[PDB]
Amino acid sequence: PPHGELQYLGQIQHILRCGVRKDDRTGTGTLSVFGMQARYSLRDEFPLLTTKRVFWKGVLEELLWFIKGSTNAKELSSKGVGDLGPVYGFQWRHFGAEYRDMESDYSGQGVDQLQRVIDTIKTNPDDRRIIMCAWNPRDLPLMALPPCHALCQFYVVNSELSCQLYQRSGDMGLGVPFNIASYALLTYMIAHITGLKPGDFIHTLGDAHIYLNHIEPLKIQLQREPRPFPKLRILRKVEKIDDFKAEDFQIEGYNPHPTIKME
Amino acid sequence: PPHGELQYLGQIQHILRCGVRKDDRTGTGTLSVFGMQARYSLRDEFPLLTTKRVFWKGVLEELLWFIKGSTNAKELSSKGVGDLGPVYGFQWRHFGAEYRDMESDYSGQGVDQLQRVIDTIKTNPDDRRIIMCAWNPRDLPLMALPPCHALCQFYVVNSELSCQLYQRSGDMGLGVPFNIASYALLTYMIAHITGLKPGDFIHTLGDAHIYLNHIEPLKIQLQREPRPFPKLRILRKVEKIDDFKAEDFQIEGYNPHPTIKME
Repeated sequence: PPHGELQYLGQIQHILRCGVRKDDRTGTGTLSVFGMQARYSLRDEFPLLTTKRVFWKGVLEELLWFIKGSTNAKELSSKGVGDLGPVYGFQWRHFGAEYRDMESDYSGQGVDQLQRVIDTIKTNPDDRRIIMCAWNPRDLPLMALPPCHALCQFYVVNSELSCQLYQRSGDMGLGVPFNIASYALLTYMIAHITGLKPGDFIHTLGDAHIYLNHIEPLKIQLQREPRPFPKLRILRKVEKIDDFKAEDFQIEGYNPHPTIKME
Repeated sequence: PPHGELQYLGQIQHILRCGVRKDDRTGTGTLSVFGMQARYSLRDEFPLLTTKRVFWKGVLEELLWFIKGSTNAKELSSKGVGDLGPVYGFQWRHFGAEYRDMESDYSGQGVDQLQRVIDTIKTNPDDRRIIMCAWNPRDLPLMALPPCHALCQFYVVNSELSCQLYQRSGDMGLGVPFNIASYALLTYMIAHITGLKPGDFIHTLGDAHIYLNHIEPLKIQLQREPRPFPKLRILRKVEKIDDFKAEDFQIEGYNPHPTIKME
């Protein structure tokens, strides 16, 4: 079967050829297509794109930072990759709780969406509601009951854990490759602690767009041939999602094309 | 280009051939595939499936019922197609409001997601947050901040309004054809009141499944060749979403194959 990365490259090509001009929130232009989806297998391989070197270090370190529930930018930068407000970390572990400061103790406050997902998987794997949501902090004060930016739906069958990420919008050049790796990793972690094997990672987008200044660099990435995806190994038996450490993970066989800078 | 309905038929075929056995909430079995998407054009045509006669009357009447905000089953059945609790209608127009009884006056109570969508479209068409959500009433008392069942994201570009429906799960045999028509109609209505032309309707699914007792009837539907989609006409200029009446709509050129009963 065809290499998974061909879906991404195909989507980039489609946007360049059929995308419509549309400005973002800051009046910056993009080429846009509404409604996209791709499926990346997680069975014996990890979807870390190869037509450009993906910043794996930033992916892994940022995810661990989210899982910590931290809202302190210093804790992330300290890792080489500062109150940020109610960001993903806080929303994932203390959903619904009122935000104070990055030092406040939110134990038992709000809903722990993440642990709930893990709890639901081990208490009722057939459940159709294993869903986790995240908002753009910016939208919270904007209106009553603002819509989420993204949602993760997990699915279990035949001892395999799959995940579908639906994002309101997707920055195809910069954000997508990074997020494919990010959520594929989250699925690997959750599958590990729940004794399941990773299945598929489905990435679905609303406004899939390419920023004008990324067009030239993307046209070049498209000339590159994907190399077999690497493998992600967890060289340690972990029991709680909170116990994972960067050292517990090891990417193997990652042979990417040169780094590509996107403005 | 290929008839749009071929996506649905193709998805049915894929589930029958690759779907995995999985039980629903009641222990009833299904053939399931996680992660699906299809795109139906709404430009000069309406996606009312033809490989089986779809219950258009029920679609149109149910949608008008939702838009009314009604929670009285009698109001719908009276149309030939009774407190139901906080169902879609109530959630769409009084989102967040505490439910009492189908007679209570909820004016100004809760968030009117529907009108907000319409308001956002006419005040900022580029917005990436034109989202509306709905929950299964059943999940509300179940836990704090339960996940939604479905969400509608609208998108505007070049004077065309598109909509993407993401559903936690999809009953491929019974619910999907009906819902494709339902949300395609909603997009037509919203586009009409906002002076935009209908663009695309994107249907995305989490657990896309076929109930065991529908397999045989679906295998037969698959032997049928789709006929050109009909057209939906709005023979009246309407200004508010609440003013639409069943008579305002007229399906033309609908030449479907015989009705197919699904248990």
